[PDB]
Amino acid sequence: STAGKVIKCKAAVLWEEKKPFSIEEVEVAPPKAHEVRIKMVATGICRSDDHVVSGTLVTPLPVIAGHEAAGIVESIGEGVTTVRPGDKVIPLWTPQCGKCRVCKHPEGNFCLKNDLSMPRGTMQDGTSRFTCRGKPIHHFLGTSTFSQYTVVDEISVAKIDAASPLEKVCLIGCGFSTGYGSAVKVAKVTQGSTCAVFGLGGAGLSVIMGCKAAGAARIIGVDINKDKFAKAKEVGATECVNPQDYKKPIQEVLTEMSNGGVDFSFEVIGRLDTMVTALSCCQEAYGVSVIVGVPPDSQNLSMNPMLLLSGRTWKGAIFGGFKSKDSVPKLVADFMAKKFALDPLITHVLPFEKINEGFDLLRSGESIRTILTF
Amino acid sequence: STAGKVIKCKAAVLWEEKKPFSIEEVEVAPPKAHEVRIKMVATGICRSDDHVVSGTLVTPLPVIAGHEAAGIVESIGEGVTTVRPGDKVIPLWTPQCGKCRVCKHPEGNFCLKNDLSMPRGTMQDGTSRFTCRGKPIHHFLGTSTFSQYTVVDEISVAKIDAASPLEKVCLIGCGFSTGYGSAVKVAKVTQGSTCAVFGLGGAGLSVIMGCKAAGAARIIGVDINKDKFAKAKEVGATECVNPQDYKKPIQEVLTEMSNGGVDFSFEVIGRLDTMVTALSCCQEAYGVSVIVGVPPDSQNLSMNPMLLLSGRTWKGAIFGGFKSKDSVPKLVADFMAKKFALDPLITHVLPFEKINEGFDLLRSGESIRTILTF
Ligand SMILES: NC(=O)c1ccc[n+]([C@@H]2O[C@H](COP(=O)([O-])OP(=O)(O)OC[C@H]3O[C@@H](n4cnc5c(N)ncnc54)[C@H](O)[C@@H]3O)[C@@H](O)[C@H]2O)c1
Ligand SMILES: NC(=O)c1ccc[n+]([C@@H]2O[C@H](COP(=O)([O-])OP(=O)(O)OC[C@H]3O[C@@H](n4cnc5c(N)ncnc54)[C@H](O)[C@@H]3O)[C@@H](O)[C@H]2O)c1
Ligand SMILES: [Zn+2]
Ligand SMILES: [Zn+2]
Ligand SMILES: [Zn+2]
Ligand SMILES: [Zn+2]
Repeated sequence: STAGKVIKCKAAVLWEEKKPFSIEEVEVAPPKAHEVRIKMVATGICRSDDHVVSGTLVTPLPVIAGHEAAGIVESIGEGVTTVRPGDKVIPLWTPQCGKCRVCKHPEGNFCLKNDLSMPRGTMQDGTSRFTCRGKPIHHFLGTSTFSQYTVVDEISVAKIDAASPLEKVCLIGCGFSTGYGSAVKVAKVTQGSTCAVFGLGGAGLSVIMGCKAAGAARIIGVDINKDKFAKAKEVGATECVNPQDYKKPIQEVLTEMSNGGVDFSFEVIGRLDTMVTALSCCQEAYGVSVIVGVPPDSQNLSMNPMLLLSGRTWKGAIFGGFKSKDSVPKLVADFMAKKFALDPLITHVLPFEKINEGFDLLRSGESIRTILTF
Repeated sequence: STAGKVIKCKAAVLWEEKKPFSIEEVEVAPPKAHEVRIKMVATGICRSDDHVVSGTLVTPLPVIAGHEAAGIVESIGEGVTTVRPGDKVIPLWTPQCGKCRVCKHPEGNFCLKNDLSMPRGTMQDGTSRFTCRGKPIHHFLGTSTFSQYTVVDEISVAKIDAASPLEKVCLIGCGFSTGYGSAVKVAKVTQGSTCAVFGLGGAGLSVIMGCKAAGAARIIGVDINKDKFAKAKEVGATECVNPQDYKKPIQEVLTEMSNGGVDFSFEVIGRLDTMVTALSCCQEAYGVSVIVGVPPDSQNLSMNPMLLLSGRTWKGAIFGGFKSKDSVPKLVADFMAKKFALDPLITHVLPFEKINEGFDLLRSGESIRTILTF
């Protein structure tokens, strides 16, 4: 039995930025009260994990990254009431403590117990459960899924369907739910509308999936990598444009295509310039632009306030506006019910050990989602 | 009489930027097809009229500014069906052609026939109806109310209650409807919410009126001129704070005051810094910030997109989001039904002749609204 004892296993540790992960042994302390130790089954490679490697998303190093995954509860600590050993679960990188101001608000989902705004790289109690080479290692967004085992606080774990295919539903841990929720929940795309989606990767395809579900008459995919267009069309994009093909700025191009601006635009890249462009391309009087992309650490964008004064609405969101713990199981349920598909997002599958190759696949632009199996 | 003939009358002409208005005689051509010549009865001095003088709001000079007003139709042109001579009317600086995508949109109001985005300073047909000393003078937002008589396009005029007190209802032409709608229509202030209003002048006090009407439990007024606090509280503010009384940034103070950020914030000054501050002080996960102020010409603001990514909604709005020709008559009716008050905004009432004195009362910080009677 491992319940109550330290577990040695392998994890992909990031020691320095812009360096390959180090698959080596780590010691995982047993779960304290209201914490859960999960045996990871599958984890997806989201761009945000690479953001950590690149310094785009700053969080304390050395760290065990990963935040989009699914596994099986190994053991629970004292007082845990929502999961039991043997349960299939999805780690919530955006917690749902249910007690804070945001959690009790009918709309807000960015729990104040989150570790995304001011990254500490610890458990809710300010400590770590990871030791490598005798050195304490940092957690990432309280999940740290790039490990055969991880310990998370109770508020950062959701029990899902016992019959859920973990190699697929892991995407509901981030990529899918983010893009999908951004369209249907945050921007609230309407029937007959024209949408523009900047960035046709895992999250952007999910946004297209969200707009299609919402009944958008037009969904224009925007990406500088034309190789991304086929997949986009496949999931709902009615047309795709590459900014590099035009002699004029894309927001102008898009404004002409939509005869005056789109109803809903989405920034799913993570650049300051595309954020402004996405805003500029939605109709000046009633257009809505939603930021999904993670910006470079601490950098400020420059924009003219008249873009807003005319009537535009600009907002951003975390995890697609989904109250994590309530939503994740409902989303897995719907997937089981064939309400939406995850297959189109999965382009590569690799064993955990091949984690480094997976990030090269992302970086080459060859992939959308590579799922890592433990 | 005057009908179908050229009328000679007094108007306040701004020949150059940063100059007092020149009260002289001008010639008002008769209305053309679908135009209306209106005899002005009362016009409110709005801060935007001063923006023109200061160059903050660029529009072709020389010109007859003025947009917040009420008058009586003197004669209508061939094809006018909405108003008739003797009708009490209110000119609309944001028209409602009723045929463009925006007017047809359930939530759009910034009509595509507007002259604010790219000021021409002409009638819808590209020409002027004003002549002064043999020289053609520009129109302002298609209204030009600083004249005893003016000619506006039918789409820029609304018929109002015949028993309307024109010297009060003229505020419905701008300041009041703007602030009121911003709060109840655009921001959509919820019952029991905490609001923060930056700028306590005529538009700001109206934002407060709307917030209170919307049920806001807490309404914090913010202004660097403490003299503005008495009236703000009179109209609804629960507390007022002067930024310069604090050693630390006001968004900090407001965040501490609202225990994490306010629900709704409003920028009603016209500064890039207070626009970012306003957004920053509303709760990060579900706060809504509305820009009401007109920023200085051609300047960009700088902000960190994380403010939005966390969940904040940032909007802006022209004329309080009200479809002009539809709402103005409705608002007047409600005023007549004692649904809201206009007297709190009226601090000075001067003759048209004293136009410059009123601008001086505004500039000095002494007035909220000065109504000029012709
Ligand atoms: N808010 C959240 O909760 C949240 C969640 C998931 C992902 N994200 C962020 O969204 C972004 C994308 O995630 P992904 O996994 O879908 O990424 P990805 O790398 O798979 O996709 C980014 C895409 O944008 C394209 N692109 C790059 N520069 C472009 C440009 N200048 N113009 C047009 N297209 C351009 C790339 O070719 C690529 O197809 C990342 O920044 C990620 O951190 C945010
Ligand atoms: N969007 C629209 O349709 C619309 C309509 C009407 C007015 N406006 C704009 O709203 C703004 C305000 O108009 P108003 O008529 O109420 O004018 P106003 O000048 O009477 O009110 C401005 C107030 O803000 C205060 N202020 C200035 N700097 C400040 C600072 N740094 N911090 C805090 N407070 C400060 C002033 O003391 C004053 O009370 C202007 O830019 C005006 O052009 C926009
Ligand atoms: Zn992610
Ligand atoms: Zn919470
Ligand atoms: Zn119109
Ligand atoms: Zn005004």
